[PDB]
Amino acid sequence: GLQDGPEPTIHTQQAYAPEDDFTAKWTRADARQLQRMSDPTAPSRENSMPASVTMPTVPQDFPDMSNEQVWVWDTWPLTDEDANQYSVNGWEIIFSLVADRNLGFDDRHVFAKIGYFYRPAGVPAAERPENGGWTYGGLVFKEGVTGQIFEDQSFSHQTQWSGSARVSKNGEIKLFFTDVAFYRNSDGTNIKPYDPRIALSVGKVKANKKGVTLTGFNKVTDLLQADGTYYQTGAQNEFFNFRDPFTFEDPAHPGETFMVFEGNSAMQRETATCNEADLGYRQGDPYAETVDDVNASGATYQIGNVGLAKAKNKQLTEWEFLPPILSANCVTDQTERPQIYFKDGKSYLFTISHRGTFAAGLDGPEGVYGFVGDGIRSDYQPLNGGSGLALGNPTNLNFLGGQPFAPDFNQHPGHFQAYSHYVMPGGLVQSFIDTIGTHDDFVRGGTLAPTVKMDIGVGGDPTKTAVDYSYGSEGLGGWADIPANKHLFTNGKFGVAVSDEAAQKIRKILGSKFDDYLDGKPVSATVRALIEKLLAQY
Repeated sequence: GLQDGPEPTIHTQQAYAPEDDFTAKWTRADARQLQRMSDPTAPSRENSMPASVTMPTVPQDFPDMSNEQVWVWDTWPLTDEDANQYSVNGWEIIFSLVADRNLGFDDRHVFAKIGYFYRPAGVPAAERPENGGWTYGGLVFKEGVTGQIFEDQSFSHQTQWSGSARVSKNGEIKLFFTDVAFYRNSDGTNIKPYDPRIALSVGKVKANKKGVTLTGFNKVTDLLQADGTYYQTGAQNEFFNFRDPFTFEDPAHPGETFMVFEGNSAMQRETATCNEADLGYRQGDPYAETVDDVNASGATYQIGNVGLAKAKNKQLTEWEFLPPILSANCVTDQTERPQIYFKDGKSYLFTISHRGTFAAGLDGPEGVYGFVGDGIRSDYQPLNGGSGLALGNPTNLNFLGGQPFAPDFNQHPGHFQAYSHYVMPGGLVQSFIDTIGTHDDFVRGGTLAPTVKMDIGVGGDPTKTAVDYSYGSEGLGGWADIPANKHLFTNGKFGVAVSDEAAQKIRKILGSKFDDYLDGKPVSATVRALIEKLLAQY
């Protein structure tokens, strides 16, 4: 089912030490598989990509998760070191980038802030309200708080961009995020390059029957900024990328904490070049390109990477950069929102990309790209025939992609239906809606899509994925469904996390005395003791 074209690069999946210098390449040969997989006969507005790596089509009539109070996009759950997703004292809690609803959706980026939502834990998606039943908790940070780390306080804009959030047994949250300062003249041009930093702020859940309040988030710690040897700086490129921290423990390195994030390869913009390994052709392939032709094409302006860092202390307040784990030199500008997902002894690196960010001569859908190997640093194999595509928006590659604010006349109306996807336990994938519709009849989202299900490692082949069209309604699950598979129960320094099954059992056994404990009511020493004993057992 492939059109003729270059063969994909041979990747070994071999693991290296996290501290080693090996950087895997998503090569031009790999990326050209995306065109081979496309159906050249697909007519106007129909999907040309294979159904197994295409997201189910989102309906244009979607609910809004915030009742249109805010625009919502990149969202993340509360996680542990294994990326399990958490409720705290009976409440699922998510963090989202939000922007005031009065803004044009495309102006959201320079006015972005982190907000949070919550909803009752343990309700199946089909039994929740249509819009997911989330309550908007408001903004995480008081005005001015995130400005604290910037030496240069003359910024014109100051935003919070994407990250992740780690929960502790005491209900504490370590919020890893991208803290960004812009320095713009009134006409929108730069005084100097913007300043995105990877940052941490600690806070805490305060929950009762009425809902969730977040406390703390008073102090921001500056963790990392682009260095210029591994990750491109503003001096190297005014519009360099550096964002989106995701932390985790690697099963192969217990007791250590790592982070991945988006960067660019550390080359001066104007002198950046690609080499034979970036091109990745098998020697002799009649479809091979020359290094000189690619370097002359403009492709050298697309040099995205995925970075790795390691924590130097238990508090996760000090980090050291490690060499990049994946580069996309002359393939894409932007390997966004990287995460590492562990399954069957493999490291899966998932990232998100736009169609328009592909380099000259390359093309692919908006959506999820992924890579598998034997270690967090490995010679990663891009998924699905070496293409890298795991979950693309429906897309006709035979027609121009257009833009989310200006759809192309001949393009699939779901081309921009989903972005900033995030892969959850069991291969569930949550994403936000950007645009759905045709050139004369489209709408912007700014709310979450239905959660979908991607099966990872089909037919015993770890390099293959397939969309589960039996999930929900022809692949579409619950709107804004970000389910917790672990449940933290915590009060006054005591805390334990339990499974779905355990949580149900505990609630049945304790009945009403548990509800009072979780409402923060006074309980007798005897009741406190029996709750803590039952929790400790599970």
